[PDB]
Amino acid sequence: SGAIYVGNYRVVNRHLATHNDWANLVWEDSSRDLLVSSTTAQGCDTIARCDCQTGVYYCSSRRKHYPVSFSKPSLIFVEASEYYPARYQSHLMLAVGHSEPGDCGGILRCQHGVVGIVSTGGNGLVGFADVRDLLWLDE
Ligand SMILES: CSc1cscc1CC(=O)N1CCC[C@H](C(N)=O)C1
Ligand SMILES: [Zn+2]
Repeated sequence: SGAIYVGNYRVVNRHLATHNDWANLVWEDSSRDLLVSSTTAQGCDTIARCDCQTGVYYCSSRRKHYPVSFSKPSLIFVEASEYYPARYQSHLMLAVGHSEPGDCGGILRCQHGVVGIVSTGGNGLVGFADVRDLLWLDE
């Protein structure tokens, strides 16, 4: 679990969104596993606006932060689930690192701010849904 709180927005994995998130829906994209809902309170997370390929992510299955080198956001295959059929997920960045299903929502950050959130994983790899291209989160 986990979310990014920037201004009057809350960004979560689309497959983990609540009834409240869907009733206060701003934007969602199944191909990216992202959903953004409105909030009444203000958020203060800085979103990175960069092309960084190194950072640190939170891993709740280990209660630890891990430094990682990660790929550029791209289309990558992902297998089925009670959530999605086998398909390609866009805007996905991969790193060598530990992750389990409950790890989705953990934030990935570089020196510039929030890069994205844990969204996929398996076989010693972890995947992050990029948020750096969503320029409207700041306006
Ligand atoms: C960090 S997720 C994870 C680690 S080991 C097994 C997993 C599961 C995983 O990758 N899923 C299942 C939940 C929906 C995800 C998606 N974004 O399509 C795909
Ligand atoms: Zn950066």
